Amino acid sequence: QIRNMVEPMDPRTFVSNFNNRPILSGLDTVWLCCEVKTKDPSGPPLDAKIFQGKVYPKAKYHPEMRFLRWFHKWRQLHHDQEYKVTWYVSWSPCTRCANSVATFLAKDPKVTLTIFVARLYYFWKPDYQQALRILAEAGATMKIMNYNEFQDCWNKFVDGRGKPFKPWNNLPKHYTLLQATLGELLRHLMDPGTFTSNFNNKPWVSGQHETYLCYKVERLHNDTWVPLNQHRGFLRNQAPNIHGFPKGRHAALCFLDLIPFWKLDGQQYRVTCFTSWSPCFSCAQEMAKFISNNEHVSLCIFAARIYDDQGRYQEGLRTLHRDGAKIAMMNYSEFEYCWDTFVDRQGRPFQPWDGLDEHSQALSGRLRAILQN
RNA sequence: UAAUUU
Ligand SMILES: [Zn+2]
Ligand SMILES: [Zn+2]
Repeated sequence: QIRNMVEPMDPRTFVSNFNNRPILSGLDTVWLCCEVKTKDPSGPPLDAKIFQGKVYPKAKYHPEMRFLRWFHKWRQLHHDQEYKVTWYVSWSPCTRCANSVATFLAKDPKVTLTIFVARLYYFWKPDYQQALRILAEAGATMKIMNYNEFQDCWNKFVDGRGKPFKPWNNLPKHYTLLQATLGELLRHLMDPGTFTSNFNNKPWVSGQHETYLCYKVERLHNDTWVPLNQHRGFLRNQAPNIHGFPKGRHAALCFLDLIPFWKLDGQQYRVTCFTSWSPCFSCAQEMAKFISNNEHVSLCIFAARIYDDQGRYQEGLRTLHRDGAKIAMMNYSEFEYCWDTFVDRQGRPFQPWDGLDEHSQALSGRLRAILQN
């Protein structure tokens, strides 16, 4: 049993080190809770361990490297078989550890590794982004710890004395910022079937209401809009969950959450989102507030379909337009751009669905009628 | 809280 395999850490140690506030000073130690399991999950781990290591000065003593050494010796002492390793790490790997683990995984196909990270270390630095991409390309599955992973870590590796895990304030908001940033820096691409299903602009027949949203940023330079390749990606709405957002968080609000997190300077920026549903009234109100907030940012909203929220959505779109947002229905060129840019297309060109242009024209006429009232 | 990497 795990509590017999690990010496559980102090609750104060866990809460202070795994707090997922993305920008957090003072934490000079990395913590790593790991389980080693067989191909079959659904058991106690073969073994479990807690490693720690000071961030500075010697990366050779970071817990990732302590794990590699311990796991080498451990595998010597147990009958060989394929292993599934899981880490909960308080900080994501530094460039040296990311490269060492990537080398280890690439040279050993019998081992697969999943890394849940509480916070992203130096996510804004190109070297760290590149090293995490190298780790991903070696096979490591990298994810941000959410409530379930924090709770699992609490249950397995913390001396909670039977008390349940108590989430700190803003755990879900921090989670969404970090997950979007991880998607950006790993350059996650949308699944092609997911894109085609959600961005088809014929009248919607599915019972699902979900919103997918692709985003990019441009900077004004010498009177020309130039690309800002850093902040490009996609996201979706957060369905309601009492451990996350109890009333949900719509895709447009998650998008708005991202913009201050980018820490844009005073230059002129044009932020564009391609959203499968036009925003509901609440989303449009919040976007209008943001526009009134950040004059150095111009919003361009392209929508695949018009979402009738059974309420004030027309007034919402009119308010958004009145406040300076560019709102347009997506036409062929916008769909093709999103296919080429955000989708895991694997060389395949954009294949438009039936009636794309006709549905675009109908929806464009509807949008024009809404905005002219 | 943009957070000491030899
Ligand atoms: Zn390291
Ligand atoms: Zn909405």
